[PDB]
Amino acid sequence: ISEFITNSGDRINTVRGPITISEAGFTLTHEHICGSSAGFLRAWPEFFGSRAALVEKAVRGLRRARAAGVRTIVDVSTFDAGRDVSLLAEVSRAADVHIVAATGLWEDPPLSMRLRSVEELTQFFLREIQYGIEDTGIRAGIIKVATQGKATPFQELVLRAAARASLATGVPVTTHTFASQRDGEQQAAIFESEGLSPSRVCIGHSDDTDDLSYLTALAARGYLIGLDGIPHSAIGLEDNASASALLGNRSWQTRALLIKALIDQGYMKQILVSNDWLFGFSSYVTNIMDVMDSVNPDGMAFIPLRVIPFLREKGVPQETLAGITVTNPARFLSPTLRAS
Amino acid sequence: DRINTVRGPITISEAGFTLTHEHICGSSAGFLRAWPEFFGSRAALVEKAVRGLRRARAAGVRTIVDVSTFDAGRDVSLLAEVSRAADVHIVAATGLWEDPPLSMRLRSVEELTQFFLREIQYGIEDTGIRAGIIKVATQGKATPFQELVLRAAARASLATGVPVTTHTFASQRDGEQQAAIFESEGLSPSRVCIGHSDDTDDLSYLTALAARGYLIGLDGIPHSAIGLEDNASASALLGNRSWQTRALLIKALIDQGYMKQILVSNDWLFGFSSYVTNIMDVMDSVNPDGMAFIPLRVIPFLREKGVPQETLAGITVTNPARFLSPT
Ligand SMILES: C[C@H]1O[C@H](C)CC(O)(O)O1
Ligand SMILES: C[C@H]1O[C@H](C)CC(O)(O)O1
Ligand SMILES: [Zn+2]
Ligand SMILES: [Zn+2]
Ligand SMILES: [Zn+2]
Ligand SMILES: [Zn+2]
Repeated sequence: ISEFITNSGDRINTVRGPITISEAGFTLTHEHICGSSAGFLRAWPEFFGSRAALVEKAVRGLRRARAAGVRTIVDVSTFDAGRDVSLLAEVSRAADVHIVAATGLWEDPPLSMRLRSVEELTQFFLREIQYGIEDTGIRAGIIKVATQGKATPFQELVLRAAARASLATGVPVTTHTFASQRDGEQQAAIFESEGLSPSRVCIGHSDDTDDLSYLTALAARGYLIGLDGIPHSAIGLEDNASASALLGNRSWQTRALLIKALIDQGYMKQILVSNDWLFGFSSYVTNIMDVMDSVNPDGMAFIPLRVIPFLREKGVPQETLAGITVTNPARFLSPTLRAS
Repeated sequence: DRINTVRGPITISEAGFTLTHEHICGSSAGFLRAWPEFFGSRAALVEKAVRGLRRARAAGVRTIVDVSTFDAGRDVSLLAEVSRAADVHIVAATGLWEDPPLSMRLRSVEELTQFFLREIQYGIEDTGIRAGIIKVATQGKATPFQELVLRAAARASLATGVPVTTHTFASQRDGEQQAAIFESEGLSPSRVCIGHSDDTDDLSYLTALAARGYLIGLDGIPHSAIGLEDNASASALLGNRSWQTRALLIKALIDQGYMKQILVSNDWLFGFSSYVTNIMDVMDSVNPDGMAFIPLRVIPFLREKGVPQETLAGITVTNPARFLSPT
């Protein structure tokens, strides 16, 4: 009964305020409006044409995803990935797509973050969840962390601060990995040493690897498996070294068949799916957004328009795919009880 | 005849006593807006900076050059607020310092030139405030990216006439490589201040650069961890050379004939998030005068050493005006 009720119930924080779990609907759990650096969009909007051009591009892309069935995206851009929650709020209002914002730290923390203690980082993550991001009053609904191989000492502090902020607030944790180095195993160990439940943790970029034994072992432990870069592929771009390095030479079909593989092995309840798409991208080579748009014009609509029909004709039931894209994110994003 | 400040253009005569290398807040891009509680609050940081700049004003300072770049967390709206409430002119900087994020590190020399030009010719962010100086940095031999920054800085200077000021590891003679790259872009040494030059005792390094026409930034005079020997992080940052040793380098360059090429400053801050947490309190504990240290302590020290008042006025008024005036 309660799956049909939207006018009441517990709530998820978005850039427009709280929404009921029922209102979240079809949710992409790992996306970006703009992948940049702190302060960069405000200091150099002409890099993106203009701020107005970036807004219009993102609103059009979100409307395309909405027409394909998407109702919510989780923008997992952190402070150091150039998250501008005022941009997120504007595009969310114009496109009528819910956007959950993130705290945490990604791969490019400045000195003012890298010098901080685990206790200090915990306070910063709590600030963005409990008080608001900058002076906007927009509260983060997820904590994003990253490793690229064995964690640096600072990344260990970030992982522990994320776990502590998660336990204190009930909001979940989502991660960036070098999946080929099995990063999720060390991340899980650090999280478990802090007492975090695996059901509150998504191990991301997990479709970057073909090692099913690594994925199934984490899923068996209760971790959520983020198969979040399905359209990332440089097939056809083999002469472009920067695009090939970023997007890989594995096909979207290969990535999508990892979804089916985990389903077939009984782990559908542990899967989250996304595009890891962007509408602007300044933290890499200059032409990269144009290159990416050239091989995936559907943008964030790729999951509903391409991956769902592909898996359905492979025999995955529609209700299973709805469970992965609607119910699984709702359980993940719903805040659990705070500790104590 | 005009210099851009955070309150708009001023004439050269209005700059007066100028501190050429200072910071309202040494931070990181976006950090002051995302975590103002690190500084107590934004309001507390404003009040502290206004109290400190008012003290420097009472000691005779009329202008400071805030050489915080984008990646040092420059917030020009903060600079404007503090400048207005302390009635001290503040010149803002473009360029890049020692902590550029990916969105900067991945850019070409052409792209960096466009960004520096934007901040000088159009404005910083959406504020309309235009930079009056370009700040660059090396820490020993330049990285490939720092070479691009130095070249883009030279190109932006040649297009606008605003000068270039540098951060160096003086002990590794970085001013020589900076000079070489600047001259390979056709930049005139008289448009360049080689900063942190008081961090070294090698007078022959400094006089050779000045004999080539460079301005010499003796800009960290109160930086000293004397008395803080049990503090490893403060000692590493501030050094164990005394302020008197640094100040006597001013006299030495005057005595060697370079008074017209010396720029003096404190390299002080009112907030500081890019190092260890307690560093601002530690620094305030040994230099409560803050930015007033140059006028209150260094000027009388040099006067009693025999430096004429006209020479000290030339260093603190004439040289910054000549340096900051766009060519
Ligand atoms: C900023 C964004 O760009 C990449 C495509 C992937 C990421 O998720 O690591 O972050
Ligand atoms: C004092 C110390 O922090 C400042 C932000 C910059 C510096 O490089 O001048 O050194
Ligand atoms: Zn990532
Ligand atoms: Zn991502
Ligand atoms: Zn410096
Ligand atoms: Zn400085």
